[PDB]
Amino acid sequence: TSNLMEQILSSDNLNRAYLQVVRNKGAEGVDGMKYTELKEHLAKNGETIKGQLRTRKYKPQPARRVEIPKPDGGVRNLGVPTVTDRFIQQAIAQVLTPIYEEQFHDHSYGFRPNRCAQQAILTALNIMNDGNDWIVDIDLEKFFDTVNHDKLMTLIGRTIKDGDVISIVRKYLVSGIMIDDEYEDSIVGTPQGGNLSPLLANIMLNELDKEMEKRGLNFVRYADDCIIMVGSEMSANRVMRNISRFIEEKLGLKVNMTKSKVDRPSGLKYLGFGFYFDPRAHQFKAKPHA
Amino acid sequence: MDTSNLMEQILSSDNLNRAYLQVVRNKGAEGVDGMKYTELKEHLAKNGETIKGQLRTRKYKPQPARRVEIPKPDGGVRNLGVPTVTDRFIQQAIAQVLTPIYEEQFHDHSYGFRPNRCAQQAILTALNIMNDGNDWIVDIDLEKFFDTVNHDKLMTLIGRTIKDGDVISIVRKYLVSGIMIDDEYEDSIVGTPQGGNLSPLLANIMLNELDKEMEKRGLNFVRYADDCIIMVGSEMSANRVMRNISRFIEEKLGLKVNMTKSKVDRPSGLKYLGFGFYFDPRAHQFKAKPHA
Ligand SMILES: [K+]
Ligand SMILES: [K+]
Repeated sequence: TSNLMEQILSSDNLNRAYLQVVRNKGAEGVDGMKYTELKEHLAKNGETIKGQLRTRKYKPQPARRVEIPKPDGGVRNLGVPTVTDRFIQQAIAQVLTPIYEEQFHDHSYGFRPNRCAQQAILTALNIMNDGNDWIVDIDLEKFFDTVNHDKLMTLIGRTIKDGDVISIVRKYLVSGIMIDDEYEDSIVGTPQGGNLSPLLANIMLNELDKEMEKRGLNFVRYADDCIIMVGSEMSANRVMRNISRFIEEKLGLKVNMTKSKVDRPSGLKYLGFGFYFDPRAHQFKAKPHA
Repeated sequence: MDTSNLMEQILSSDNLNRAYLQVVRNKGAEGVDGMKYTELKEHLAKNGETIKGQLRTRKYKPQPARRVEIPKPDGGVRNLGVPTVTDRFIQQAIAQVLTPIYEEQFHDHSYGFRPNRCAQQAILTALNIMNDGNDWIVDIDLEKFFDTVNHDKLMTLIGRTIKDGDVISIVRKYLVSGIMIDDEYEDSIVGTPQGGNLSPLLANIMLNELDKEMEKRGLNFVRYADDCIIMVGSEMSANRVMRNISRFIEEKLGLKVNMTKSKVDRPSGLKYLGFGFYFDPRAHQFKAKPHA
């Protein structure tokens, strides 16, 4: 992974990145450029953009902060990169994703190819129905509002040795990329925050998956939303204290001690799903909660 | 592969053990014999050797499926056929050797009751096809697969791949026992189906013929069990696809199309796998969410 930049900037990879970003649709960035204007924009400035990326002279535009009304009356915050930056981010992620997919845990389902929130629900249900119905529900503060940039780029540097890639990735951190949490409202759609930041979140949170796997804990995780499932409150209280302490001391993330809870499946809301026990089928099941 | 001696793999100690563990893990309602899933191990300890002897000699008689009416989240009832836990155990043992065979034949846009696949994946694939411009929905509605499928036609199709006569025999008998598709997924419910783990595979085998025909015609589609939607770019193209595919489904597959509920529609009027659809003008894309 010494010279990944030319792979990212290859004719095939950029052509695939353009087509994918056009298919993604999504709202506009601060420049107001819609997805239909990207082809003409790249036909005129594409080579200039490639040259700036090669020399670390490309200036990413700041993400546009938008407020999207939620179906429960509330509002959610979203940062929308320009369609040019979403194009570049997709080009970077097309190269970084195959590298990091072999590292990732099978119970991580957020923003990964061929994975979705419904799989996380069914996997959690199978674990609950095995007798692990004491839920350690650790609530984390927003990942990109709390993650340390230098700590995140250092961890990425353990796998990615191309300095030019490290540079452009860091510049996108400061641009304000974040995690589109539309999935929490049970809405199925294409995320609008670009295709780089969720991978960056999975890289850091993969450290939590590895720690939980070493401790033999059963879990599922979707982006920064994880639940751990154990067989008793005794083990649930111990896991709650050990994992939260690991998240803050080793990962540098922030645990919301007010929203975090030890619970049973009946009172659990996860990824927009509610859980209930079916006495006819003799099993816990899930469905979208109101 | 060589499918002439599959019954030996079905009745092997490891396959039956994995089948027993999976069925106990699935739990589910009881069959006509009233035997609970916690009573299977004792039952197999006593009669397991006899059962496999009967299965080896085509002398095992499956019990009929227990017909149950399940109330739905809001409104009417739901018909469900529950095999006995013993028959669920044998069906799982059969499916464990047949599923890897047919997984090599199945279309990538078939998502019902398949390993590492779920309804949300069908929704997202459909959304991507709609957002590419194919937002005219051919919403063909099929009568219940196992209420209309011809048993001879289905077994003849299975025999094209499976050459083991003992497997063909026990699978046909399970068709007669009344296995069917647990359509709990239509209510957006995520959970373990109760209709056994053999009938969904058998329905996918027959409907795989529909997938190959649609792929041959260059049609964009997603399918979940017997619930399929086809997406085209115009209404005139939607009417011709509706007439051609419905005729193919009935004349070439022997299944029955409900002409009343089938319709050519737009995404906003589509209810599919418990999801409704709508266009987001700020994101410039169709999206989906659980309908009321
Ligand atoms: K959580
Ligand atoms: K349909």
